[PDB]
Amino acid sequence: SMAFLILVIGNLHIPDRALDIPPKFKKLLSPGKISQTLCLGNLTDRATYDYLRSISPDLKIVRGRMDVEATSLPLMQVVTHGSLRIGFLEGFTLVSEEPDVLLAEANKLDVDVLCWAGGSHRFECFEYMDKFFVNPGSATGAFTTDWLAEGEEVVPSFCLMDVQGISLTLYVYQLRKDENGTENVAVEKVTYTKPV
Repeated sequence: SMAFLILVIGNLHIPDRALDIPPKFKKLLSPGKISQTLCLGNLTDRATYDYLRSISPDLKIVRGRMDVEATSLPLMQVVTHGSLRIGFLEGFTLVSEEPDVLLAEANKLDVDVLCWAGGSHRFECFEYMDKFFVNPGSATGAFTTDWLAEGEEVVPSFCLMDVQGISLTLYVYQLRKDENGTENVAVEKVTYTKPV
């Protein structure tokens, strides 16, 4: 009955880009499932901070470029779970088509798993050079200033991670909108195992 999931969340941009975390996501982040929250920055306001604090007993936050009066937030953070070191930062200009730049940040923090909050607000993950890279997207679906494909809009998302030993299971939660305004939570699972 122990909480066992790590919430990875970021790029909320409340209130300047978005007003709220979607109610369908708040339902999923109810008390007692999440053991730790990694927040990758850009909250930005106090109400949003207080809400994230309420999700879990262990909130670890890094500073985003829009968290302007946030001197008490570190620019990077590293948590250890099982045999894995998990580092994170806002890293808003990091991109997966330049994976060596992400790798250099992972080697700098010296971690197995690197989470970053790329400014494109697209969820993605990939494995590279025996490491795992995770961008949770924007949990509010905040607009991006990056280049979107023609019919593309930002998809609200966050991730939950289950770490056991050298293995990490990642669940991504996306609020996908249909052509008719309807929407639904869509879940996908990804697995990473650190090579021996």
